[PDB]
Amino acid sequence: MTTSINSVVTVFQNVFTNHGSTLLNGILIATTVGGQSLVRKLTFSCPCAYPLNIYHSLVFMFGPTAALLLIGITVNSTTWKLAHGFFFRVRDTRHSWKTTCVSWIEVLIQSSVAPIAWLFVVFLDGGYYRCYRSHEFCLISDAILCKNSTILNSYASTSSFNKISDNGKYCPPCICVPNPTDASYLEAESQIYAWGLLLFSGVAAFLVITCNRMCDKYTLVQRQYVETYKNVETQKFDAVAKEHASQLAEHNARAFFGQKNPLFARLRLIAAEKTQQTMYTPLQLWNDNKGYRIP
Amino acid sequence: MTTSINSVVTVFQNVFTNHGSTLLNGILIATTVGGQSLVRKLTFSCPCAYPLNIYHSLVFMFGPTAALLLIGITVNSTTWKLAHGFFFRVRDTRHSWKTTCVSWIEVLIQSSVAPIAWLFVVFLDGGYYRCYRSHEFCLISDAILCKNSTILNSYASTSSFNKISDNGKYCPPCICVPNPTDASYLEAESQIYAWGLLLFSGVAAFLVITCNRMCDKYTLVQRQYVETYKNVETQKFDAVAKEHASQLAEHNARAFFGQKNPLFARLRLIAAEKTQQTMYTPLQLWNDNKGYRIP
Amino acid sequence: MTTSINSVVTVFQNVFTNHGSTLLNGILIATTVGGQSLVRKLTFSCPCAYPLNIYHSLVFMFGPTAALLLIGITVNSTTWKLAHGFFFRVRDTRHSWKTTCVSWIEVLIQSSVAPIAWLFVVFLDGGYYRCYRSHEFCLISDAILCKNSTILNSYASTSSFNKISDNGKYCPPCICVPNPTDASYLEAESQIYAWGLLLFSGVAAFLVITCNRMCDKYTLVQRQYVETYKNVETQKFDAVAKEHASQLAEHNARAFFGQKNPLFARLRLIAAEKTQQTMYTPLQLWNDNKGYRIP
Amino acid sequence: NPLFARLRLIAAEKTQQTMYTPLQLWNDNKGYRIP
Repeated sequence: MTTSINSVVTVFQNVFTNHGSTLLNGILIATTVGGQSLVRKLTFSCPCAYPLNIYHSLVFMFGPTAALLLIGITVNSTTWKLAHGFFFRVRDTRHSWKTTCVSWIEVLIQSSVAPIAWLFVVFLDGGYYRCYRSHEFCLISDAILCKNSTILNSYASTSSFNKISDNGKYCPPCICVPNPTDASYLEAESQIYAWGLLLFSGVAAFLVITCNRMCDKYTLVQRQYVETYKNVETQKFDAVAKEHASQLAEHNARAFFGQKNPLFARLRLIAAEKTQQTMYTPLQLWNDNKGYRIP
Repeated sequence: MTTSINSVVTVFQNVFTNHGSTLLNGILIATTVGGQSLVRKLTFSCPCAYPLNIYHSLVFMFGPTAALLLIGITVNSTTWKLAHGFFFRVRDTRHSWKTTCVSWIEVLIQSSVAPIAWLFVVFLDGGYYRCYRSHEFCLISDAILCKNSTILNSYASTSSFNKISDNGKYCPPCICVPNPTDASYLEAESQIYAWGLLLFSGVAAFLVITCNRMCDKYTLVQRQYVETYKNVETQKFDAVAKEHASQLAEHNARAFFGQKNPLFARLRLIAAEKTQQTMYTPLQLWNDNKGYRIP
Repeated sequence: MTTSINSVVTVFQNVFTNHGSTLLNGILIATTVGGQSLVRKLTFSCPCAYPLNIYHSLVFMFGPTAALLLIGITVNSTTWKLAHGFFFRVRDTRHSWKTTCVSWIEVLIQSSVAPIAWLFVVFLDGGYYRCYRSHEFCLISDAILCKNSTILNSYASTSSFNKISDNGKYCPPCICVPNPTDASYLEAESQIYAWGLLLFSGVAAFLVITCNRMCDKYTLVQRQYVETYKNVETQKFDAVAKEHASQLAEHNARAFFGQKNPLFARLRLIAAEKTQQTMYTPLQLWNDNKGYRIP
Repeated sequence: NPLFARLRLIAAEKTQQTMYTPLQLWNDNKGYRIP
């Protein structure tokens, strides 16, 4: 199933080079799927225990989701433009409660793209979901008794049998390997939960990013121009900041080997803005407010 | 069947580099078919259950169709030019009810190219359709009884046989693997449904895109010039918007390190227009209406 | 498990080329993981002794952590800017007690990135943690008696058996290889401790580097400009120092084959500074204080 | 450019400050604080 999902990686590399909502993290998601298909070639360590099988399945599922959710927050620039130095903002430059929640849900969804994709990848594998209800099916309270004292584990594996003892309640190696009828049943149960999660996330994400492209105040040419102007001023401003710091570092380095902007400007110079005026991306709005009235 | 359909992918790469209706998504469709032939090299997980086999077949068929239909909507530009910010259009700039349905059916067909192609690819495989009426043939109500309690599954697989028990009503492994006579019969049943769907879609699509190239008001040289002018102004306008935002970001970045267009224009600047006048693609029609009378 | 974690190395090479806190050591960490996956292909020497198994496991875990912690200190520049020549600083140029602890915790966390990653890599292997409680499970006080005199080791391996003698308290080869039920149990115990450590470190590191990006005085554009100015003056100052020493070495080399700056400046020229004034990175603050008043 | 800028942009000035020729003095007073 590795080369199949790698071909799917090439397909959605073509997708994340075509379009989407944004594309700041489309490089990393396809590399995660294309590398962790080959990880899933060597997985399901899948212990033979009552609590540790649920732990090794539940942690291994809902752990990298939280990890990639945290990475999708922290790498995403806009949340830092919301909350880089939230304590020491000069007052009334932090903007609102309603708009900051819209930006918060924006960065949450742009973050949560990648963990939903990873969850769909592993649920789409016949993997750690069989390692979950392979436990939860096996009637395992006698293996609680078997692991109260490991002498019972030894004499349940060796003296009494394992699959001949499939009558009552079971001790371990049903856990690490089930019946292949049960294994295939629960494997495709994982496949249908995988596609149900993917289709639910796709429909809900389509509906949300449509309802924030259909309730958008600006319209499609005006929105493409605001996005082009945003994407050019947050590069041209950085190029001018770099050459300004480079000249003032040139002169201050020459200043040493020849011996022998208030917070209001640096805070109106920061986005997560209102889009209610003809000017926007509040470098413009600061510039209209204070000096240098027009360019 | 993988390299065969990959050769078909190369053939229809030549086709989608020759002609068609449009070619904005012809790159991705051939990559989907050429990668998911190799996906179909490793498929039919195909569970041994009464409801889950129909679920794992029906979801796996009609799920990626809806997913690629949603992708074919959202990637396609024209529907956003219909409905990017449909709430906050300045009134009477949204145009009609009849013309917007023509554009809606246009983006629906240009979307639905790729799911019909994917449906034909998987039906053309002997795949998840055998995984559908392999269930629906097998007389499976005794497997409902077998999966009311999995002890009956165990003693139907082990104690009683599976293919020696082909007399009455069946319990699982008929489901996961049928008789090869039945399998080949139902496989080519899937092949003839595949080609029936493809030929029906091809005839209907030919008839529709002919009846919207034969009921077209403009004629073939005038239509090729309107398409060339559209395809050059929605690139030249973006180049001028980029260099305009670049100059006004240059000057506004220099404006900060030296301290120490109403909605009517941005809405008549948007397509999904009437083609009833000598001017068209309503940047021209706006320009004829308001200032800068001729170029 | 080698190529899997090498694919993870490629993924987090993409991560450490995207973003983070800093990236001065992101080259070396991925090379450590990608090379020591292939080291872990040939590991668990794992002796058959009572004290030496715990020693060979505990030293091999908590040794390279201390080694990479020491390397992460010494390679990191900022701690030397705190304490290169701490004895012979001219007095009141060493700054405070509170701020130097903030820089100390900064260099401790930037150091401790790599040992936590290495600890997670080896705990994520089924490795030297099975080589720890494979000892601690095996009831080994009879192997203390067996290694009080190695004649008992010889007659415990040869005359009496090893796995037939799994009744009471055990002598060696249980240690070097346990029961595979126990081995897989304790292996996935190591996996869940691995992910628990990784998730705890990730949540705590996110919370700390957020609480020192949310309690930051400057804000995100001002902080990016201070970081750009810092990253350009500690290169432009070095280029001017190099060409100044090159001219004064040119002239002093010509000065020999033609025969036949107090400590205050060199100490205010050093960082780990206060960020309380409009000027910062105290080359600027020195320059404002003493001569060459402005550039 | 209001009349205040076009009037502090005009000489016959005081020479009492470190800046002079009152384009400089206007520039120090109002925006564009230093060159």
